[PDB]
Amino acid sequence: MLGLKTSIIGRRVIYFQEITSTNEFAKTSYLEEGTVIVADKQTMGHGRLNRKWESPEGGLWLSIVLSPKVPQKDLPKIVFLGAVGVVETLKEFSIDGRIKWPNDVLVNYKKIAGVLVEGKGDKIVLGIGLNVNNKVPNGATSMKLELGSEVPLLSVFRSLITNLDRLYLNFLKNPMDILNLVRDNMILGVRVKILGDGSFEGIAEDIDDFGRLIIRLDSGEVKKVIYGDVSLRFL
Amino acid sequence: MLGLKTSIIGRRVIYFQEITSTNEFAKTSYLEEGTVIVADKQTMGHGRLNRKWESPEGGLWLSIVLSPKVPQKDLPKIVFLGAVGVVETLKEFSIDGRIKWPNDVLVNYKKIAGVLVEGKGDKIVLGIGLNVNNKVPNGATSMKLELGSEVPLLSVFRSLITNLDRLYLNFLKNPMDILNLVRDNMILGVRVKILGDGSFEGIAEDIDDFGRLIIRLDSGEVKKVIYGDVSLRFL
Ligand SMILES: O=C(O)CCCC[C@@H]1SC[C@@H]2NC(=O)N[C@@H]21
Ligand SMILES: O=C(O)CCCC[C@@H]1SC[C@@H]2NC(=O)N[C@@H]21
Repeated sequence: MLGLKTSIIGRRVIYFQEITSTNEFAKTSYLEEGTVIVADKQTMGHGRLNRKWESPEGGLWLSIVLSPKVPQKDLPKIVFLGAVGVVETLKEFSIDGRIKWPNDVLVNYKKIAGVLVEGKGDKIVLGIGLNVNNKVPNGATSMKLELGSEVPLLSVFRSLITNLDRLYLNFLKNPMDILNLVRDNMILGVRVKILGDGSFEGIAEDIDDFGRLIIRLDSGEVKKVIYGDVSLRFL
Repeated sequence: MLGLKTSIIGRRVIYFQEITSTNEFAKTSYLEEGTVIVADKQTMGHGRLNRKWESPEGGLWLSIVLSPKVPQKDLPKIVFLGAVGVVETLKEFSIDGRIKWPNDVLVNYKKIAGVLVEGKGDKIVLGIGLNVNNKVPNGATSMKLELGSEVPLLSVFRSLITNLDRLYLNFLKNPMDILNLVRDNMILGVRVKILGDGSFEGIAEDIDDFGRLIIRLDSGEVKKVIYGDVSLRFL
């Protein structure tokens, strides 16, 4: 009934009134590339850094099965596909979404969406949680709160899937193109604190050709942060 | 993100841009009760009389997985649940559909929908094909042709799933109720011909408690037509 016109992402869509986690279902089940798993609510939503993700009714909670298997080097860029897709959709609704390296989208420094990519071999699961009309925790915001009015959840879904399909098809061809899009939509030029094995502060200058965050410490030392067990905090 | 509020039918929905047959997929895949399989188009759609069923873009092509298992002979009643559900949905859109025993819905004697039930395995698959905005064969009709305007396919889907869930939940408790609903919406009191071996003609009087079509031949003989391979023609 949906009439999706995408090439890969959205070939099939599995909808649930309720699910434990779309990412877990997608990782576990035998699914074709491009299949989207979406649920009205998640009872056990998962975030990055082993944090839980509140997923009440009203938000967009989905996961997409991908099997890019490009050069091992240009693979860790899948997270950016999700973040950029969300930013483009937000702009379509006139909301100023900006990317917080490596996987968050903020509006006025408040979290409106998060991306969780999980991969085991050939299969890559791209999870995206976007606050639309749902209530949110402190430190977060939603499309409804930003616009001051309810937004048709299905319209957001259609827009996002369309953007993601386009970004993904181009990523298979030109893997580095996404980096330019991230750079143009990422919060940079401000001081940040990097939390990992210890911590350090500096100016988030840009992302390099591998998607690493480039930080300039006050001493002038340049650090390159790799996506992984590391978090970013704005000062 | 569809936000369905049904109890059983529609707890999960699997959408396909293209599929061979929603009934075939439902039969050969492990799916929980209430799962709805829907596709924009079918490349190998089929009907009751082991015939082909045109399933172009624009129509509503779906299958529902059921596992009622009421006393075992309220089986032909499942087909009736599908037919009545369609009739109720059509009424919501200002269209008067009537049932042609045992699985077709006609509008002014032109076919607008067909129901195909298959109990293969121990699961029962309820398939429904409804002409909405798609081109239709000569002699048939569609919601678009009846209303003179395009009808939002998802609105039809939501309406039908809602009606079917209600009808099914009641069927599980009061299996006999569907019979009077069928009788009140079925084409009766007209002459028909039963094709095939031992063909005969008569007046279609009503359906009995087993869902059999009761025919009064001109001789006064009363025959009971069982639901299955049977082919009926209006005279
Ligand atoms: O910002 C983060 O830390 C990532 C959050 C990712 C949330 C989404 S909701 C859809 C998918 N299913 C999950 O359990 N998590 C992701
Ligand atoms: O009128 C008939 O003889 C029954 C037609 C049933 C058509 C539907 S379309 C959804 C489902 N998938 C199929 O292949 N057939 C049924």
